[PDB]
Amino acid sequence: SMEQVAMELRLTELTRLLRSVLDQLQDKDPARIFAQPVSLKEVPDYLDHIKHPMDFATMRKRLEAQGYKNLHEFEEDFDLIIDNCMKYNARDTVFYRAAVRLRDQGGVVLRQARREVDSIG
Repeated sequence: SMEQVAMELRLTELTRLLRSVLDQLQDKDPARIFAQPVSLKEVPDYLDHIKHPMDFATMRKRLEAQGYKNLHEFEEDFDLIIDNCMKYNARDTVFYRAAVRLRDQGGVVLRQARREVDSIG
């Protein structure tokens, strides 16, 4: 149907906007602490602690399958990255501190992304 195609074009356009959001968020992690999933070879107990692991590569795979239907879904995944790190790691670690910084810096990017998604429909 033409309606199905128009909906598909909206999803494609959201995907393009989310890709730019994702790149901007990931620049706020220059140490690449959150680039890849936590290794279960190197942290074998990780899943006893963290029930829903997340990282920027896993988000990028979802994104390219047009797997985010809306900004809310994308933000949920970004929040997992931060929230998981702040539970597993103590306050006085480079990991926790990197999460705090990513959160604070990402807020700015997410604030405007929300206005753009609302604005462009």
